[PDB]
Amino acid sequence: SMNPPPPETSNPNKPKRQTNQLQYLLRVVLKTLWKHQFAWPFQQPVDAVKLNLPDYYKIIKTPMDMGTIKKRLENNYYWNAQECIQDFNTMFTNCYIYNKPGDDIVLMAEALEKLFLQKINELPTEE
Ligand SMILES: O=C1CN(C(=O)c2cncc(-c3ccccc3)c2)c2ccccc2N1
Ligand code: NA
Repeated sequence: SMNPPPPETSNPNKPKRQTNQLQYLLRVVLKTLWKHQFAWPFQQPVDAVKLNLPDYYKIIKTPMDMGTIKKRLENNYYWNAQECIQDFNTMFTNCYIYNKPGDDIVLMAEALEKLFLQKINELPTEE
């Protein structure tokens, strides 16, 4: 069994910026989700070998996880906040697509997503 290479977290080719919104995404949004009791399954790429999920990467072709997002934010990978918001949403969507409603992992994603929406609602206007 084999995992795919993880999503990139640096690309010197890719233009990048710091914005007030990106700083909020790290200091408030990622911080908040990372420390939550339900964060752990989402803190690194899904390890389909260890978890014995050989179909995971046959189903999920756009993987994303908070370990990747954390590294992207700490490296200033992004140009804008919407790229990073999209990453979070990809992560949640992957969980909902792969798993059944009401599975514990889905409950975990839902709790994290509730907090994500709460924080995103007060994203600052750009400086
Ligand atoms: O989307 C996924 C990927 N996944 C995990 O990432 C994962 C990794 N660590 C822990 C959990 C987890 C935590 C509590 C309850 C059930 C699963 C899940 C997982 C593992 C096993 C069975 C189903 C899934 N579904
Ligand atoms: Na599903």
